[PDB]
Amino acid sequence: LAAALAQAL
Ligand SMILES: *C(=O)c1ccc(-c2ccc(C(=O)OCC)cn2)nc1
Ligand SMILES: *NNC(=O)c1ccc(-c2ccc(C(N)=O)cn2)nc1
Ligand SMILES: Cc1cccc(C)c1
Ligand SMILES: Cc1cccc(C)c1
Ligand SMILES: Cc1cccc(C)c1
Ligand SMILES: Cc1cccc(C)c1
Ligand SMILES: Cc1cccc(C)c1
Repeated sequence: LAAALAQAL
């Protein structure tokens, strides 16, 4: 889940 968001950065 964290990675799914972190792609934004
Ligand atoms: C949420 O974005 C997210 C994405 C990917 C993963 C995840 C956990 C573990 C592996 C892995 O290769 O584990 C080897 C033990 C890959 N991806 N978790 C949360
Ligand atoms: N928000 N994330 C990024 O902007 C981001 C872009 C690219 C990469 C990345 C990581 C690792 C490789 C590699 N070839 O091992 C390439 N690009 N990370 C984050
Ligand atoms: C951070 C990241 C790695 C692999 C695939 C996705 C969608 C995101
Ligand atoms: C982010 C990442 C690196 C290496 C291997 C996996 C499955 C995921
Ligand atoms: C915004 C964010 C949360 C967790 C992990 C990373 C790399 C970024
Ligand atoms: C407020 C906000 C928007 C997009 C992405 C993040 C990590 C935060
Ligand atoms: C270019 C940029 C916008 C927002 C957040 C970061 C870390 C960089």
